[PDB]
Amino acid sequence: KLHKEPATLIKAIDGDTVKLMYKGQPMTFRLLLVDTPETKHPKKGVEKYGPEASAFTKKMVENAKKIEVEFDKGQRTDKYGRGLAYIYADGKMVNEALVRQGLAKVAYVYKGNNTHEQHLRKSEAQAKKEKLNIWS
Ligand SMILES: Cc1cn([C@H]2C[C@H](OP(=O)(O)O)[C@@H](COP(=O)(O)O)O2)c(=O)[nH]c1=O
Ligand SMILES: [Ca+2]
Repeated sequence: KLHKEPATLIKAIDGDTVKLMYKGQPMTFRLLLVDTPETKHPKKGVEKYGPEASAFTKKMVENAKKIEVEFDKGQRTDKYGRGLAYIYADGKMVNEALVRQGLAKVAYVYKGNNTHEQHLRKSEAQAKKEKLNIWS
């Protein structure tokens, strides 16, 4: 079983990337198992719902009393040095909130980091059934 560790928000970067102070050092975290539309890469442009996904995450972590990070059992950092985790705001998983709202798709089931994959997939099916945002 995984365990949550406290962290402090530094800054929300976009829908799936946030900077947190973790174990006293600043670190960029990438949300496990999700993909929010891009808003900074010239390759994709400013994809549809990018701005909305960014606003959602930002609102969620900024308004939180408590932020927690939960590493999975596989690799803890990507090739860019970003921590790969499930992030919680007042006990609510940001990763799931995004999928449930149709603001992210379940993606990158990578290097044994899939503990909450089923949980996420269920939320995604529900957002799809409801034709929300990305699925509209
Ligand atoms: C979520 C996640 C993303 N990534 C990588 C894959 C992609 O690399 P490439 O940049 O080579 O495509 C990129 C997707 O993140 P972004 O959605 O921030 O771009 O980060 C991982 O390596 N592991 C992961 O668990
Ligand atoms: Ca993304």
